[PDB]
This record gives sequence, C-alpha cells and structure tokens, in this order.
Amino acid sequence: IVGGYTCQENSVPYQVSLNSGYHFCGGSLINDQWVVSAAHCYKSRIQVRLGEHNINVLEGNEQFVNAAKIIKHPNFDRETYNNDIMLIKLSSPVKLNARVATVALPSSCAPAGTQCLISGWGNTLSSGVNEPDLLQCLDAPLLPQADCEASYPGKITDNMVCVGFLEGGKDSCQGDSGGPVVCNGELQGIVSWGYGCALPDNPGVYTKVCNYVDWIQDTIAAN
Ligand SMILES: [Ca+2]
Repeated sequence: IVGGYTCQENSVPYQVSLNSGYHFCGGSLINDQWVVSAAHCYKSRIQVRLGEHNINVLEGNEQFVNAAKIIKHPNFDRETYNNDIMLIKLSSPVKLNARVATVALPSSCAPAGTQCLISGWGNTLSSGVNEPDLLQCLDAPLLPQADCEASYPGKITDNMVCVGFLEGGKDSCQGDSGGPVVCNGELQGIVSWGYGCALPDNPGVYTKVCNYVDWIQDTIAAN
C-alpha cells in the first residue's frame, strides 16, 4: 500500500496473508474455512495466516492454516487478468473471534463514488521496493468506469473496476495482490493489477467481486 496508513492492530480481521515461506499475496476470509484471493496468486502449496498485524513478529493472535483446495476461476486469463479470482479451502476451520472474523460478500455492485478500505502488506513505495512489517490501510473511492477505461484503453473488462486516485500518490501495489477492497462491510474488489504503483492517471485495477457471488457460493457448496 503506497501512501496509506498503519491499520490499528486487528482492525481488519478478515485480512489474511498467503505464505509460501514468505508473504506473497493477501486475501479475505469469507467463512470459517474459505478465503477468496486472486488467481494470479496461485501456488501448489500455500499456508494461510490469520490474525496478523506484524507479519514478522509473533504477537499471540495468529492462526496458521494450510490450504487444502486451491481453486482458480476456470476462465482466468493470465494475459489480461480477466476473472482474476481464486478460492482457497483451508484444511480445517479457524477459530472465529475479534482478530479473526469473516467479511461479507456483495449484495450488489457498489456505485462509483463509494469510499472503500484497501489493506495489505505489499510494497509501500511508488518507485523501488519496501515491504512493511505492519498491515497498511488505505481509504480510496471507487472510480467511474469511464475513467478506468480511459486510463487503460482496451484492457478494462466488465469484471474489473478501478479504485483509487487519478492524481497518484496513494494506491495498492505488488504484494497487496489478492487482498480486499471492502466498502460498507462488503467485499467489492480484489487487488489485481495496474501500471506501476501510485502513478498519476494510472489507478489500481481490481476484480469486480459482485460479478462472482454465484460462482463463489456454487464452488463452496460443490467442494
Ligand atoms: Ca504476527
């Protein structure tokens, strides 16, 4: 998260860290045994870490659970990042509590102008790389599709939505990928891609979760 602020300890209890020996992506807990992330964060073996704040220090609220089923969206296109959504079934249900809680699926697609919360342990710089220890937060509005398409000519599909600032400075970045975009208590987006990080006229692009509610539920029920 570039230009964000450090989140209060455990204030985003649905945020999870995908670990493959190191933190590589983020995700959202949608129920005691399922996490939703980005298809581009796929790895054959993943350890999901819940109740995290400081990613490099044991604080007492952590719950490390291994992924049992890693399911990428069948129509994920790695070149366009279309359908960049993935589901992870944990090997066992987690203990839900204050620092480990679920986030709601969207009942509808949020209108442009809605203020959302983005969080993650991704890169904090607009140039170069700096991975933070503490969970970063960012308050950003959902942008109009016209502005999204104008920023990325011929690359924005209807399963993508831009969130952020056209003037730059604040944005999600590598490492935040798979992470949550929560507006009014509902998961509206998933960190997917973007040109650079926090650059003017290049807002972040996110997977439009409201288009996948059915697939999510169907898959959870079928697995
Ligand atoms: Ca920790």
